[PDB]
Amino acid sequence: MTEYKLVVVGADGVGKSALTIQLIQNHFVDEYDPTIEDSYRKQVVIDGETCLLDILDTARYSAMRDQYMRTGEGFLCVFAINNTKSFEDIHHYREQIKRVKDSEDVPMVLVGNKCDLPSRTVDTKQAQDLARSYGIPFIETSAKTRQGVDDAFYTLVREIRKHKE
Ligand SMILES: Nc1nc2c(ncn2[C@@H]2O[C@H](COP(=O)(O)OP(=O)(O)O)[C@@H](O)[C@H]2O)c(=O)[nH]1
Ligand SMILES: [Mg+2]
Repeated sequence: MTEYKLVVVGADGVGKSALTIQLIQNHFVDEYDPTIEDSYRKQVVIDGETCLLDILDTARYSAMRDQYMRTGEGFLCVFAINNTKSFEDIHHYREQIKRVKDSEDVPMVLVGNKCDLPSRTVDTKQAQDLARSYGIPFIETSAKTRQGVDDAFYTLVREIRKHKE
């Protein structure tokens, strides 16, 4: 039973918790304490392959945190489409991941969340441009409506598979 270790990173309030819960528990969480960091596991079938997702929802001493940075195989870098600052913060996250992994080639997906909202300040092109700049996928999601939620997580799994060959 093959296991994939994922880490969800990004600025506070982007929807890291909501996304993880939406994937795992299949519901939208209205309020989840921002200070809580925890791991969640689920057995899933991705592209005909049954596997175990092991995801850390970051809030940012914890040995669990340390282990996931060390052993985690792929990172969701999350911003919100209505939060310019959060998009601006993305590069910070990437540099942290690069350092921890000691590698330019770490499996990652840029996720633009809250795309159910009209109040959009980060346009598709901007995020695609950044994604292409890093050579990673960009995926637009809504935790509230489930739009692209499995896609974001499954894409990252596919990024990991590439790295493993
Ligand atoms: N409209 C909308 N609200 C969202 C979405 N994702 C999260 N939220 C809300 O944004 C707030 C912060 O989300 P949370 O998951 O706690 O973000 P975190 O701090 O990054 O873990 C909460 O009020 C969530 O219900 C989404 O896709 N659409
Ligand atoms: Mg949270």
